[PDB]
Order: sequence, then C-alpha cells, then structure tokens
Amino acid sequence: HHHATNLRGVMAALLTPFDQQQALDKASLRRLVQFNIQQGIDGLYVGGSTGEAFVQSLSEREQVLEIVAEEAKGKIKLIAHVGCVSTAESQQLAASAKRYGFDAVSAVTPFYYPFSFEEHCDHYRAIIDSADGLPMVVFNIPALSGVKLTLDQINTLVTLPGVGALKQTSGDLYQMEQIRREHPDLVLYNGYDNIFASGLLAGADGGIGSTYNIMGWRYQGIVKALKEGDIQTAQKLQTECNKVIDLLIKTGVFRGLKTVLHYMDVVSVPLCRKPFGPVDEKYLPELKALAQQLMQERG
Amino acid sequence: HHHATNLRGVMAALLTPFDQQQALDKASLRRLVQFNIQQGIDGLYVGGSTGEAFVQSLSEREQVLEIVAEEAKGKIKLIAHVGCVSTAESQQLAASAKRYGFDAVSAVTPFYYPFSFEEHCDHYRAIIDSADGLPMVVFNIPALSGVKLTLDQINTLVTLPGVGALKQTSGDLYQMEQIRREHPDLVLYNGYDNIFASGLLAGADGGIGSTYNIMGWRYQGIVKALKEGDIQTAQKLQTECNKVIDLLIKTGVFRGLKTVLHYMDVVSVPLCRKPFGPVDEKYLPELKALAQQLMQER
Amino acid sequence: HHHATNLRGVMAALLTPFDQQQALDKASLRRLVQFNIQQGIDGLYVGGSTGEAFVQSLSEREQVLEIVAEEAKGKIKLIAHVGCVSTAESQQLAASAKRYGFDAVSAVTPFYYPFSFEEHCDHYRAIIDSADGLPMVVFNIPALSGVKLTLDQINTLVTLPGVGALKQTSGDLYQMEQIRREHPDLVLYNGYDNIFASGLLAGADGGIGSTYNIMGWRYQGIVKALKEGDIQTAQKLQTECNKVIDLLIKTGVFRGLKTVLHYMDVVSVPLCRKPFGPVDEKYLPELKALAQQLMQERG
Amino acid sequence: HHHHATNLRGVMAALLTPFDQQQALDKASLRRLVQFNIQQGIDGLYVGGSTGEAFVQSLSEREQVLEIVAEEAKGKIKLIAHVGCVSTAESQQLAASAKRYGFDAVSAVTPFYYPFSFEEHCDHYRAIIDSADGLPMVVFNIPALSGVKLTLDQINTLVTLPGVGALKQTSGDLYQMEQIRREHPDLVLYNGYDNIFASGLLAGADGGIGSTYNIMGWRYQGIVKALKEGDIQTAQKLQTECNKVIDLLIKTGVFRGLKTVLHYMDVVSVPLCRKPFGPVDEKYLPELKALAQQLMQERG
Ligand code: NA
Repeated sequence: HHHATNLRGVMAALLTPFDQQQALDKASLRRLVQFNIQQGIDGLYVGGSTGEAFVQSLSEREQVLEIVAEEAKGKIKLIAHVGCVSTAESQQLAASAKRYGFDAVSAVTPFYYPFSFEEHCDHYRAIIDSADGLPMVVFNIPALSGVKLTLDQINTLVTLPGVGALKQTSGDLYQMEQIRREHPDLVLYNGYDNIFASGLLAGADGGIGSTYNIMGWRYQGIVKALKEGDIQTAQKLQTECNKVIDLLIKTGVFRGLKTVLHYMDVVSVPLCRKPFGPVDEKYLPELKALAQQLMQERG
Repeated sequence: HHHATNLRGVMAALLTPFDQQQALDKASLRRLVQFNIQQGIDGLYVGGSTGEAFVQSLSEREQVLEIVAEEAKGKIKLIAHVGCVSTAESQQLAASAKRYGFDAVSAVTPFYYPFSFEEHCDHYRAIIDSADGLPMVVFNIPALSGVKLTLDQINTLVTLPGVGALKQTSGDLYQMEQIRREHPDLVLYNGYDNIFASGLLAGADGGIGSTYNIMGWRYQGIVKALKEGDIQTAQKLQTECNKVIDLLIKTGVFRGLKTVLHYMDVVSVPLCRKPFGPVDEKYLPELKALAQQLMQER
Repeated sequence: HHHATNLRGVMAALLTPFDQQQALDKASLRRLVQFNIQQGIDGLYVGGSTGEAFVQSLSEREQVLEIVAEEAKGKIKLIAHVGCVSTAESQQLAASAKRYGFDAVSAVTPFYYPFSFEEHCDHYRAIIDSADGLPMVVFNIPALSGVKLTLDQINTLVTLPGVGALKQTSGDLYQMEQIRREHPDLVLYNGYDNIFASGLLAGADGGIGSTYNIMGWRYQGIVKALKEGDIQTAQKLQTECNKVIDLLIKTGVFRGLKTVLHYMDVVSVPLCRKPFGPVDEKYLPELKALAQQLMQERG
Repeated sequence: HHHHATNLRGVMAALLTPFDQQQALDKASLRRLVQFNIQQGIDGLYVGGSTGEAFVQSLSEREQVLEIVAEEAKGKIKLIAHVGCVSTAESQQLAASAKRYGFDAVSAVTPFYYPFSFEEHCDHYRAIIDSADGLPMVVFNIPALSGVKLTLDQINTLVTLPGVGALKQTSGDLYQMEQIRREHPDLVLYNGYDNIFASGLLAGADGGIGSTYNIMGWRYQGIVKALKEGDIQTAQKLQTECNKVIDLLIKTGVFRGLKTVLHYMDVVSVPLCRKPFGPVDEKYLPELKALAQQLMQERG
C-alpha cells in the first residue's frame, strides 16, 4: 500500500453538468474542473456516484474522462470511476482511463444482481488488469449498492494485487478504525461528508466527497486543524459543513450542489438527468444565499 | 385495465444466451424462443431481470428485442422490458419495442439512486409516451431494486394512463390480495415462481418467471388445476416446481436454467455475463438429470 | 410429529382483557373464553403475542393460564404460550401450564439480545424439560422478534425431542412449502391471518390468529372450502377477512379486536396495556358497525 | 431542563449484574464490582441497563440490584437507574423505587417488541418522568436492539419533554450525533457505542455510557482528557487499544467476556450471564485471562 501513498488527500467527487436537453454540457464541465483546481483541491474523482455515472452511456462517461484529463492532468490527482455492473464494460472504461493519463481507477462493488464474494474479487482483478498499471481504489457504498461486505472480505479486496486505496462510503467508524488497524499504509478515503472529522479521527487519511465541489477548502481546513490538534476549529468547520449538508439533503444533494454552482457562475443549467427532477423553486432563495455566503468565504 | 385484458396469462422471462466470448448468441436465442412457444407459453417477457438486462448495452438489448419479434410476433404475446435507471435510455428502448411490433412494454422501478415517488411516476409517464400506444407493465421487485413502494403508491402507478399490468415480484401475498381488491380488472403477474399457486389464490391472474423457460407447462397446469378446483394437483405441481427451484437457488438461478437448456440442446454455451461466474461443476449431474426428467415429462 | 396430530386446527390467539386501572379483568377473560367456545373454535393459544404476554408479570400470566384451563380444559384444545426472554422464567410458566392441564406449551424465539442458534436450541430443550410431557410449539415471528432463522435452523428446532408443531408467523410461503415438504406430519400453523388461504395452499394445516376471536368461523370456512375444491368460496372468505384486517391495522389490531368484542358485549373494557394507547375515537363508528355486521352474520 | 442536568455529564460504566451458577443474583460480587468501579475513578454508574441484563430479570431483582448499588455508592459517584421495561406501569414502579433509593436520575429504553406510535412513546416517557418524582430522565436510544427507529425530529421532541436532561445515544450515526448537539447545545449526550467513543465525542457527545468501562474505564477517561487538551494521537492510541479489546469481546460475547475478565481480576465470583446466554467457549478463556492480566498490569 506504500507505493500508492501519493493518492492520499481530499478529492472532489466531480459532478457531471448537463445542458437544457440533458446532453453533456462540456463548457460547464471544463469550468467546474477549473473551479475545483482554483479551490486548492488535491484531486478529482470523476464519473462516480456523484457524477451520475449510472444514467450515462459508456461513450458519455469516456467523453467526460477525456475532457477532465485535458483540463487537469498534471495539475491535480485524477481518479477515474470506471465501475459498471458489467465487468467487460468496467474494463472498457478502465482502458480509456489509462489512455487519457489518469492516476488511478475506481469501481463500485457491482450492484443489482447478487454476486458471491469470489465473483466480486474476480471483477476487481479483471478491471485492475485492464487499468494496466493504474492503481485501483475499491469503492464501498453499502447504502446504495446493497453489497454487505464483512471486514475479512474488505481485507481481502484491499490486498488484491494493484489495489492502492479504499473509498469507504460507510458511517460505521468502528469498521473504519478496524480497516486502518489491519492496513496501516492503506489510503483510506472518508466517503460521507457529514462525518468527515470523525472519520479522520477513526483512521481515514483523506476523503472523496460531493460537497467538496462547493466548499472543498473546509474539508482541507479540517485536515489541517486535526493535524495541529486544534479540535475546536475542526468541529466548527464540521458543523458548518453539516449546516450546508442539512440543506442539500432537503433539496436533493446533486441538484442542490449544481444549483449553488449555477449561482457561482460555473454551471449553466443545474439539472440532473431524469428521473431526477428539478430543484423545488421554494429552495432557490436558500441556495442563492449559500452561493453568496461561500463566494464571500472563498477558497 | 379491461382493455389490456389480452395480456393476461403465463409469460416466460426470457434468458439471454451468450457465446463463449460473452457476446449475444443469436442462434441459441432463436432456439429458446421457439422452445418456449412449443411449451404452450402464453408469451415472452424479454430483456428483463432474468434476461440480464443490466449487464447489456441498449444496442444489445435492442438486438434481442428485434430477433424475438422476428421469431414470435403474431404467435404469442411479446412484452419488452425497456427499463433502465435513466429515463431517456428507457424511452429509447420503448421506441424500439414499438418499432419491432411488441404487444407491451415494461419497466423496473429505476434503482441505485433514491428517487421520490413523483419522480417514479414521471419516469413511467415518459416511457409510456415513448411506447406510443403499447400498454405499460409496471415492474415491482423490491428485493433487488431497493424501492419500497406503499400500497397507495402502487395504486397510483398502476392507474396512470397507459398502464395495463403489474408484474409483482413480491412475496407479500396480503399486498397481492389488496391490489386485486382495489383493481378487479388489472392484469396481475405473480413474479416469484416458488409461490405461484399461492399468488394466484391471493389474486394474481397469471405470472412472469425465469423457471418457465424449462417447465412453463407446469405453471399452466397450476392455472388449469385451480380453475377446476383441483387443489391437490395444483399443490403437487407447485411442490415439483419448488424442488427444481431449491436446486436452481443452489446452482445460481439464471446459469442453472441456462445449463438445463444446454442439456436440452437449446443453449450452446450456458454462461451468464461477468461478474456472474460459471456453475460449480459439482452440480452438473443434477442439472443433467433434471434436463432428462423435463424432456421426458413434456 | 405424528403423535401431535391432535394439535391440528384453527386456534384463536386469545386476547388478555384488562380494566381501566390496567388490572386483569378476569370476568371478561372467562366471557371471552366462553365466546370462543360457543363460536366453535378448535382451541386457544393463551398468553401469546396477541395476549400481550410481554407487558405482564409471570404471576399475571399464570393467573390467566389457570382461569382458561378452568373454563375450557377438555372442551377445546389448549396451548400455553410460556415464552419469555429468560429461559428460567419460561420454565416456570411451562411447569405451571403442566400443573393446570394444558395440552401443549409454546415459546417465541427469545428476543432483544442476540443469541446463537445453539442458545435458542438449549432454550427450547430446557422449556420442554419443564413442560414435563406437554409437546412444544415452536413460535417463529421474525418481524417482531428480530430472530432470522434459516430453513435448516427451523428443521433442527422442529425435530427436537418433544416438539409437536410450529407456529409460523411469516409471510414467506416458499419457506412454508419447504417446511411442509421436509416434515410431512408436522402440525403447521399459519400465523398471518391476512394470507391464511394462501398459507394453507402452501402447506399449513391450520392456524393461530388474533382475528379468530371475532370471526374464527371464516377461517374454518376457508379450510373447508379448500378441502372441497371450492376455490371461489375460499377466496371470497379470505377477501372478507382482509377487509376487516385493513380496518384493524388502521385502528391498531389488538385494541381494535378488543373494541369489537366490547361492542359484542364480551369484553367490559377494550384497553390494551400501556404503552398501547386507546383506539382513536374517529374509528369507533367503523368498529361498532363491524361488531354489528359480525353479530348479524354469526347469529 | 437541559442546563439544569449539567451535573450528569461524564463517563459512566454500564454496570453488569453478577449471577451465580444457579442463575441467582450474586450480591457479594455486585458490591465488589461497584467498589471496583469507584476505585477506577469512574464518574458514575448506569444500573440495570441493557448491559446489566435488565430484560432477563424480574422487577424485584432489578430493585434489589438498584438498592444495593445505592447503598454502596450513593454520594460518591453519580447513579442512573435504568428503569425501562416494555410495560409503562412496570417502568414506573422501578422509577418510584430509584427515587426511594436516592438515585440521581432515571433512564428508559424505547419500549420494544410491540410497535408503538411516536405519541405512545412520548406518553410512556411522560408517565415514567412523573413517577421519578424529580429525578431527571435519560432517554435511551438503541435502534439496533430495540427496533425503534426515531427520526431526528422525533428525537428532538423526546429530549425536550419536561423532565428530560440527557440522551444515551447508542447509535453509530455520527451525523445524527452532530445534529443532536447542534439542536441542543446544553443537552447531556452520552456516546453509547464504546468502539467509536473518540469519534462520537468529536461529533458532539460530551461523555458516554458503556459496558467495557467496567474493565478499562480509565482509557475512556483518558480519551476525554486527550481531546480536551488537543492531543489527537493519544486519543487515537487509546481508542485503538479499546477496539483491540472490543474485537476480542465481540468474538467471545461481550457481557460474558467482560464478566470473565472481571472473574480473572478477582471481582466477580461466577462469570455467567443468564440463560439463554451460554457460557464463554472454553477455547477463548486463555485470551480472556491474558487480557485480565494485561489490564491489571496496566492499572497497577
Ligand atoms: Na382501478
């Protein structure tokens, strides 16, 4: 796990902007990439859950990977989420990620159909081979995937040849500590933004998160505060993050984030893809106020 | 609901054969369609959960819909499962099902991302529009979808304009009865094969199932027995179906089914798509013996 | 199992009447026992889930067992639910059931604290020892107990020396069929009233149910109709039972039943014990109308 | 009411109830365990809780235990009586008894088994509060065992009932932990899962109630201090040592493993839980004895 240590840090789970006809909005994607770099983010996690991967075609997901690499390769770290239910499809996205010069690939535990643990392990093996050298970030998100891995099973996955990190989207901070205890050198990303400070204390050494797109500097502020033993500042920043998260949960998180970014002059049209609907108009005053607040706070 | 009455019956959830390279095996697909037609199956449900929809592209799903319509249109009923997480993707497949002359379309409640009930309704409304006259079969499968609709929510969905049926893959036979009581004319498909008899008694007036591919006549036999008041034959047949289902659950259902069909000379290569693995070789004798038993029985 | 064949039938899960002071109402208990007998019920299952076992003391449960045996021993079948979380408490009730001349005992899988399967097995063995020759009815109710028995585990429990039946309060009618297939002679009570007809069809040979207190003849009617191949009449009866169950679920089932029984001049005070509250007054007209309908139907 | 109950803040051991081989109460070992806890420097004891095997005891047994603990500890450390039963009337009896014995507060688990409406839960707590005759109520939320899943809104209503001065939050949802602190700045908020104690405090907990505090309470104390002084590394090291122990205890069964460690520490005569809990698998006894030896050495 030592080789992949340059993957440690705070990485935004990049949103995929759409135009009014729900096609990819390439100009807004480019601006959002640049907006994240200018915030001082360590990297981008592209085509993930937050990226609305599972309502895009492989072709569209590739177009997005290619554009992000064009804008950001060499400036920040780049992780391509290549995960599909199909292994073969995941491998195609892995090969493309390699071609575009990504630093690493990532795959959600394949979902919908129940698979045996061995079948999961072979899935990751195959994607790792297609990534042809790019390390794998295993992506565990039980609340959405329906896949319920034991600690022993997680231990096996994260020690597969070519695995360099775990994106742990789980609120179980006992397990977060257990994972850190077993794997002292493992890059371990906290996946739920609303427990970030507590996840770091448990053992996570960074994070990948949707809300980083609009306030990534706060999460970097929590990392700094904890490393300096400034517990009060860490808690205060986490409380501010959670105030925002409360609102985003009310509005719908991806579309709420897109709407803030629209008022921040980044995203032209803040729609998610159907069957996601639009933000309820009653929330616009609150979201506008948040965009104003954050713009004044700055990166 | 009354207008869609012609959709009532016992429809097999068609498996999608693949070749050794995991591409679509079009020859085996054609054989399976005809194999089903010969069993006296009322129709086919194509590109569903059982058809491994969610490890195929839209193009692959379209190729399958087209071939099945070539083989079966006019002979039996054809339902196209067009469901995707994306609404726009589902609409493309609905349009394609319309072009190929399917009798109906169907969509699973979109999964993975949580969607509000209103969002689910709009999803079905959009797919219905794109189906341009083909009635919609709402597909409820909470165990896999993660979508847990209330009875009131189900009632709203199945009364949207253009909805002609519910595929109810739920083991809750109280809810099955409540649906039937609220919608006396609704075509109501029992989705779990291992409770088919109890499902019909509860209110289903037909079924859609994976195991119908190898023993569909047994389920038609349950419908017949229950209509005749012959409880003991119905129970005997269900018990027999469940003996097979016990085995298929051990082997893995889709791949075990394909393996039985392989031993019946229908499916050339009995593989599911990765990340599904192969059948454990220890089960092959049992699957071979089952193939023999069923061909003899037919 | 073949020796317990005399336990086969449609048994009301007897409600435990209380007064406005929350005390046992022993006069209403006797009256309810006689009411069940007069309606032609096959037997009673006493101090169960429906009997509000888990808000009574062992002494109270014993007093209720004693009175039911006085009122009904030798006239109908009597099953004592002796189950508690504690094995020793369960054993005291089992010994008392034996003393009062019950025909069998029953125990819910002990709940709240997680116990190993072996611990559940030993629990049933100890209670069976104390029952001193009364057969055990294993009581599986996963929705409330939180105990999630596999088919293999159920097979082991129901083949313990001294088990003569399973009360299966589960909506999984594949499992119901599987149990019947594995145990051809086992007395198998359907526990969810709203799927009774379907449960019999899957392989149950009787039932234990709360609603049998007000309309047990309907469930008897379903068993008869299915035996005679009159599917239509079995369905019609199940539908009428479910119309009633819909209402009872709206009002609260045990208190709704007690309220119907109050309007039938059987139960003096239709209260359950705290923390159960009273029936919402808005529902009283429907429950009175239901009582009047059922009195008209039974004659 | 929250500000009033500030004196209840701290690290409180969830007291085990010792039994003998005939499954009777072991009152001598109970007194020993109380005195053992006081000698460790625990802030207080939570008596007759989930850890205390409340739900396999009678009301009389539970009262006997409450009375003895008060005799041994009243005035020396804080005393919280867990009086919760499924039955409201039963819980009230225990509440009245806790008041007679001079406990500092009562507590009740959300009543379980039978589904109750939120209004019914509220009335249950109101009734017990009335019977506590002035003792603050500590609401006890443990969704994993109770099956009661309260919304945040519902929790906010419960913790602001007249008479409520604390929440024992046995939940691993540290977003909810933070939300509760944000809504109720003065609420006494006990972290309930020992294996996330440090992270729970960071999220907003201001103390805890825990089973493992019986054998290594000083570590949890040490975590509170380390965090207060901005020493993250010691807090993490302490939590890690705690989780190494908790790993073992989960393997062995937690209550019986803790009792077995206490038996090897010469505190508890017979390390049995009540049936249907079985004994510790004998293959684990070497590990539990070694653990006891380690902790004795660590505490001197
Ligand atoms: Na209707």
